[PDB]
Amino acid sequence: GMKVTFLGAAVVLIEGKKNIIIDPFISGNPVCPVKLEGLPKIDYILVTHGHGDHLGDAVEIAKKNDATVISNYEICHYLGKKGVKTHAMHIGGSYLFDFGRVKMTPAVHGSGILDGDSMIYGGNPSGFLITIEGKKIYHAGDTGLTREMELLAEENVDVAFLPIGGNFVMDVEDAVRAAVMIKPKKVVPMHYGTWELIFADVELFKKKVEEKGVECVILEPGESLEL
Amino acid sequence: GMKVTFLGAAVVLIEGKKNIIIDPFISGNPVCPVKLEGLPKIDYILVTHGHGDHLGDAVEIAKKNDATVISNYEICHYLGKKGVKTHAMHIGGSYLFDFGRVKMTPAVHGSGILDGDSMIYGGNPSGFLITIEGKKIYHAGDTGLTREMELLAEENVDVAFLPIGGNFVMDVEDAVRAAVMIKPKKVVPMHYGTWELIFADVELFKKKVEEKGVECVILEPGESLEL
Amino acid sequence: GMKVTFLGAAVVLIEGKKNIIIDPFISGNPVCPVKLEGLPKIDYILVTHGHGDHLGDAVEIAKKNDATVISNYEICHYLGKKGVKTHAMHIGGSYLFDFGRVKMTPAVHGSGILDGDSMIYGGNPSGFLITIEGKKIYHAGDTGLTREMELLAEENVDVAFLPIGGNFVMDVEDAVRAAVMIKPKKVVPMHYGTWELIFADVELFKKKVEEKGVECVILEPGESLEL
Ligand code: NI
Ligand code: NI
Ligand code: NI
Repeated sequence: GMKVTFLGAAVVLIEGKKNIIIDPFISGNPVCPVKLEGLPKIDYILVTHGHGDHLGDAVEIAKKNDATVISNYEICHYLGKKGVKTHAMHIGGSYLFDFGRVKMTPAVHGSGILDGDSMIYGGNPSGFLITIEGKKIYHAGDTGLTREMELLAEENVDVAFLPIGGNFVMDVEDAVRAAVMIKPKKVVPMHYGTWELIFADVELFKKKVEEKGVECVILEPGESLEL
Repeated sequence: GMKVTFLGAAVVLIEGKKNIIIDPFISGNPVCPVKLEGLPKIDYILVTHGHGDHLGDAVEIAKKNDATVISNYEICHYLGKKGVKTHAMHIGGSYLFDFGRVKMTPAVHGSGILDGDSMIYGGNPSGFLITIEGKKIYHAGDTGLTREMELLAEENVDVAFLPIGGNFVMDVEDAVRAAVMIKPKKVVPMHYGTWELIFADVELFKKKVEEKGVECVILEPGESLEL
Repeated sequence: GMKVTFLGAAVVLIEGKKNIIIDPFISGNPVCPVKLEGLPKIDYILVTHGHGDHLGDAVEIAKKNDATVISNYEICHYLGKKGVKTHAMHIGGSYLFDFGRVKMTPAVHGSGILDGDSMIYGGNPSGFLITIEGKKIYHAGDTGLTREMELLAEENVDVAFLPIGGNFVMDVEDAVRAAVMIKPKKVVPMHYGTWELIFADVELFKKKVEEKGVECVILEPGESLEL
């Protein structure tokens, strides 16, 4: 019975046999309810793409916990030069870890790593399909709407984390279209405005996505759900 | 009223409440009939990807007109260090501007920025779906045929600008397939071979696309249409 | 007549009226049974993406043979500064060469070029659809499962080279799904171990993909087929 906690932006913590965290943007994230010290022991870190507000505090968390970062080849190379342990993958690749299976999914987004004022190439953006104890979590990462999401329909995803922020990522309308393509058991909106207050827009997502027959669990940063 | 002018390569000028230009490759472009001075006042510049013949004169046009560049995060970061004002987006993201709505669409291509003799990462390539006064223009940018184009069918696009040059982008055969996926009211071919040695190709496209029930409006560089 | 030889990793040699090699990872490749000296005269070199185990010995082979490298714009720019002849293309673009037609196909993968310990942007990853004397060969490059593969069904591919290694690329299950999307007459697994074992993966692929009516030819590094 694992515990899945949303911590603002696109940060998702998964506590089970091991502890996994996705896109750990904690320090400098005004919507995140915890500090780095408030996180438990971290075994694995999943990074969807290179942008600063997803790559986040991965280096500091990896070193302090002796955790392995799971990401694409280019991101793992960049992190390797910082003395971070990594398990490289790429888009559409899967691997069976001790805790369960992780698969990188396609996404439509940039993956530039900002280092100083230089833009370093961090591969292509992704999502993650994670299979733990027969339960499937889909974290879309930063992405626009893409027909590749229809590949996840046969997976029967238990929970789908989709961005609804707009501008940099799907808005409410497209996120509803993604939710219908994927058809998960539940959908959690995230990255809703990249803002502290979104109540109007996130409720509009819940209303519209449930009209299409997909249950929406709104999790405020800090809140959890069980699987 | 709204005037849309094709200026060769992938250059598209849209004149209405505000003036916006897409992929402004003007100086250096031997098929572009106007110089930089022949352009009106520009409010916004849209860049689909980092390649020189699309990024073009964005820096100079922006500085002279105090215009804002709309492109992906990585391209806007590059332009920001040149002292250019930007509004960053990414693939599948939309935003409502004063003149209308802009949405970045997926493309299958590259997006390298050539700065001197170094290849800087300019994110992933895109197109643009612009909504102005209930009228929709689709500019595909440089792209190959992709199933993501089928997402635009429900938009009921009025004018679609598709490249047909081949080698770097779609050819005539594939561009006809894209038109049928998108089902726009009108389709304008662009980015065709330079030096005007390809009037046989554009006519073949017009013939082939209209056999599939899509009106084709051929525009020589300098010509326009209304919306 | 045509002799198509698989040389381990994703190395494919095509011998006809001209000699073409794809992703020439020879010298550092432990599974490749030949050395550079063991190759015949090479006329063209095709590179799917920038990763070292595919870009391989392209520079050295091109200079010795005075061969031309066909790849995306960013990869050809990188090779152009090494004094290598190139024909740049991009995703979805095709060109008719003397030996036949080459077309770049979409892929879901990174294309980072490692130069020293610096990651250079090498465009987006691709595959190649090659038409020689009315026969079609699809080399998927490194890629996950993508809905773009459905576009190749109408091509009626004679031989498809798909990766089945997992982790960095599609595993056996996903590779079967790709074969059903593409519907080639024959399919050849590659990039599997590439270590001799696991061999049971390759046998499982053969069994499963032939249940879907697609002939599977298992080529050991060194083995060939006529086309
Ligand atoms: Ni992002
Ligand atoms: Ni281009
Ligand atoms: Ni690779």
